[PDB]
Amino acid sequence: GHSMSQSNRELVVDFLSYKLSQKGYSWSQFSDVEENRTEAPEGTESEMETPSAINGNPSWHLADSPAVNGATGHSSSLDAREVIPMAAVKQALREAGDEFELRYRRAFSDLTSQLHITPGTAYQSFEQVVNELFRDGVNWGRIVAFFSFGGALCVESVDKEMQVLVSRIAAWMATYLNDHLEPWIQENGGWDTFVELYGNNAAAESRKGQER
Repeated sequence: GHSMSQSNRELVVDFLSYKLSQKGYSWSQFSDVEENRTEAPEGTESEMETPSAINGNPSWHLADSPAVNGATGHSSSLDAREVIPMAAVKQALREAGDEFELRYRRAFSDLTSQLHITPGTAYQSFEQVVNELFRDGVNWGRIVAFFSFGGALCVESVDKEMQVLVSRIAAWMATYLNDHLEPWIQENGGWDTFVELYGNNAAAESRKGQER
């Protein structure tokens, strides 16, 4: 975030436009300008608190090594799950979204037992999808699933030729996320921590996120 960029109002839309850009795009190229908006300013939220204490990514998943290779080149970091661009608002969402995207390809995932594409595509649908993410407020597990519960489904409707779910969900999510979910995530450490704890298990893995 910078001041009026809205990393949350840009992340939610990025996950949707990304899941569709895979092979189901329809609105992401049509116009891509559903009112950028620009509500009142906010605090700042530059990085977090310790910008000088976030270096040395984990091995990959199951850290089980003497910790000694020769860190001195991007070739040692590769393009695997160990990159540090800045915030990873796309890299982290791409990893969690790719796993649910290929799994939701079945068109019969938990999305149908958690939504079933109710006839109330209006606020009735957005109210249900958001209510499930709001059940815990900002759970690092629910936030990740919600992105696919409202963004992976949008891929199915776009293929059926409707634009009523992707346009409602993308317009509703970007509205609710900006409504009062923007500061709530940056304050409760929503996706921001989800990438740190899941992108730094060797550091602590949600073990020292309440001591410093």
